[PDB]
Amino acid sequence: TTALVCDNGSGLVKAGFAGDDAPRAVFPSIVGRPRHQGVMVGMGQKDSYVGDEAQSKRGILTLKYPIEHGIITNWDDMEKIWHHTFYNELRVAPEEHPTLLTEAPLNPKANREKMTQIMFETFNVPAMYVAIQAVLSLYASGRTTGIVLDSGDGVTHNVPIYEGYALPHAIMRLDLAGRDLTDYLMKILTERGYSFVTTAEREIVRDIKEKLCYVALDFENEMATAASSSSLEKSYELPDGQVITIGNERFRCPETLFQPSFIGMESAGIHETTYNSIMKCDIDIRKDLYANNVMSGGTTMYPGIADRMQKEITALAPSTMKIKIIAPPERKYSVWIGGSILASLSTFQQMWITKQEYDEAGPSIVH
Amino acid sequence: TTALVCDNGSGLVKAGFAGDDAPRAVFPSIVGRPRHQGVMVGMGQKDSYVGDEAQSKRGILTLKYPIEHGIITNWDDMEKIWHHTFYNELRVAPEEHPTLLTEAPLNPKANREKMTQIMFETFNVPAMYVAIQAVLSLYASGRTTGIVLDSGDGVTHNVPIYEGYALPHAIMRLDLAGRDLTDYLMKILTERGYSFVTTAEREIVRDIKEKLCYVALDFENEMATAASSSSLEKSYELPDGQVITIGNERFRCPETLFQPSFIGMESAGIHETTYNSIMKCDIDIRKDLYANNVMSGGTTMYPGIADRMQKEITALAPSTMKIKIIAPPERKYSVWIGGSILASLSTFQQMWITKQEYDEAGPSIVH
Ligand SMILES: Nc1ncnc2c1ncn2[C@@H]1O[C@H](COP(=O)(O)OP(=O)(O)O)[C@@H](O)[C@H]1O
Ligand SMILES: Nc1ncnc2c1ncn2[C@@H]1O[C@H](COP(=O)(O)OP(=O)(O)O)[C@@H](O)[C@H]1O
Ligand SMILES: [Mg+2]
Ligand SMILES: [Mg+2]
Repeated sequence: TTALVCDNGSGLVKAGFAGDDAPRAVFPSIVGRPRHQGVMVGMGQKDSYVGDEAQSKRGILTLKYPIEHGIITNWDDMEKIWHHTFYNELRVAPEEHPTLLTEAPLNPKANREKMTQIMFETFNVPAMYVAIQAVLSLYASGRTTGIVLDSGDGVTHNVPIYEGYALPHAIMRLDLAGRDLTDYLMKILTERGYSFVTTAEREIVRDIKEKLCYVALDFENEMATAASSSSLEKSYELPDGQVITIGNERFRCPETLFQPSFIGMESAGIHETTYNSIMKCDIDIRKDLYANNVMSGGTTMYPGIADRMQKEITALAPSTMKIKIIAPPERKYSVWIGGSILASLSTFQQMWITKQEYDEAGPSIVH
Repeated sequence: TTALVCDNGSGLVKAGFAGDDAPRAVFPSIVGRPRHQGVMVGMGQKDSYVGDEAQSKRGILTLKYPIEHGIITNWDDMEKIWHHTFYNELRVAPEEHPTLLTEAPLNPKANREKMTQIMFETFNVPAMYVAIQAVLSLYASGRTTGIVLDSGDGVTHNVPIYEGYALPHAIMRLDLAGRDLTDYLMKILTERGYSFVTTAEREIVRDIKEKLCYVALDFENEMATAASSSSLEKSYELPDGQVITIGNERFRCPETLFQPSFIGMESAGIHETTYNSIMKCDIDIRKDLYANNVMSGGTTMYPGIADRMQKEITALAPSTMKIKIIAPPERKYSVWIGGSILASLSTFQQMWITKQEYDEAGPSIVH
């Protein structure tokens, strides 16, 4: 039989059967209602378009992201996410395969029960396991020690794990990135005349957040060469034909990740949450959290990541401490390659959630 | 029995049975009373002459177009238009056929109501639907996206539709074309000494507006070769036997369509109403409003369009944006071939206004 690794990604939900190297389906999670008068006869339309189709029919719909600060807004849209994914993307019956689901490292209750229960009664899954996204990135990297940085649009997390136990008193949740980085980029993109106010227009901002934005080596010195008239500015092209040229704001927006003063929020940067979680761990283990710092999520692919984070930590940490930050190719699919490695392993398969146990004990013993 | 497609044109009402060729009866809406005393007695002639006998017996009558600025002058003449077409052209019973009527995109309330209500109570049709004249040209052209140009004597319109929704905030109505081009032609025909002024006499001007006039490619450069002593004159023959030679004024009159300062009205050319409506639409859709510009109506049958319109848009439009214009053969009957395609389709017959529903709720829910 076949098993399915399905990641409830922040962006960028990822789905694909076990092995060999990639998700079969990746999509930007948006659901979109029709916001204008439909005058055509027929009409040949869907009641609501999900992604990909909601990313090829922008501006005639009203985009609704179904996950907001790590909570899924309603299961009415969520069941349609699931159904769409299984039937017209993966092309599989849920009863066919035991599944693998992902969750958040720090989340409220009740969100793992309600998921497990609704998916068991609605889609009639035969067995299930639900993993937090951070744990899976250890399997992908081949590590069993380290602080895990799982960063997606828009909840990041900072989890310390040591061979092979979790440190409860050192776990930090930042709501700092990344949809708020999108929202900030749109707010400092107003300075260059072309505005992108609406929900639909925000997706275009995300494409300029991917490609053109970059993290610097040091803020003060990038501000210095920005003052120079020699152009380091980059020209983006807009679907109507227009060319938008951004320069200084290009490195100002991502710098927010190490300087939350741009949002003005009271929370501290990835720099300091790394230090403050390490300096709340036991003395012996602090040695091996340094050099096993493991990054993940699509948002960590910027040029100055990890060597900004490195240079800043090496300055605050004691003299001659060995610090190297683990940055593998294609981090956006790291989590999925984790799940892929995990569910194939012998043998405590007999620690999963299964229909027979669910029949007697329901959605209890899930945390 | 079989549905009847009758389009309440701007000009130029068109009427014809369900498909597939062209309307059975077309006439330019004129009613005309006899303006001189009767002396032969009896006398075998009507109280007011309808077409086509009112276009042969010109000069003994006072011609009155009943559709003025898109408003119908009174239902006394309108009911007579209807009665004359159904009885004395088509030879059809209104009680027998579900009918299909058209109206304008932006026009005053309650002129679609009062029309629908009078046609149900006077002619006792069994079912009816009222379509805006522009939407039907999409079905005829075989597309479902684009800005629709329905241009007739005396009201043109600019409606943007995107697969298959309509933008309420982007609809532009010009009262500029075509009867004011007729009036301008009549004022510059005085320039060659022919004093043409009367209501009847205006019709002959309309025929010279069709055949002899031509749209240029660049005004200043068409004026340049006009400035050479060599002829630009074309010779028209007039019913009394006279030969009229127009040349210079020949390209001056149609140019009014892109140069409305010739009339002196504050409104801007089809060029600029296209651009200003497209750049009032949301960013993503703007790409496909370009290159799916769809022309229609008899007044667009000048050979110098669409490449005047093309060259003008290409001058204002951003670089690298493709511009193509959808312009079929026989554009005057585009709308009618639309109506034929529409009313023949299943299953939207149960979205028509039917006699039972009209009896139940009167002239409500028409829009
Ligand atoms: N090259 C890139 N540079 C910066 N951000 C990127 C890049 N590619 C993708 N992203 C970001 O990755 C985000 C998706 O995060 P995701 O990987 O889904 O997080 P997670 O798996 O933890 O939920 C997107 O919202 C997008 O902005
Ligand atoms: N070859 C032509 N060149 C220019 N004008 C034309 C030509 N053929 C017809 N027309 C014009 O078309 C007008 C009718 O427009 P029409 O298409 O009937 O308006 P509508 O679309 O709103 O019903 C007439 O008044 C006539 O002057
Ligand atoms: Mg994550
Ligand atoms: Mg028309």
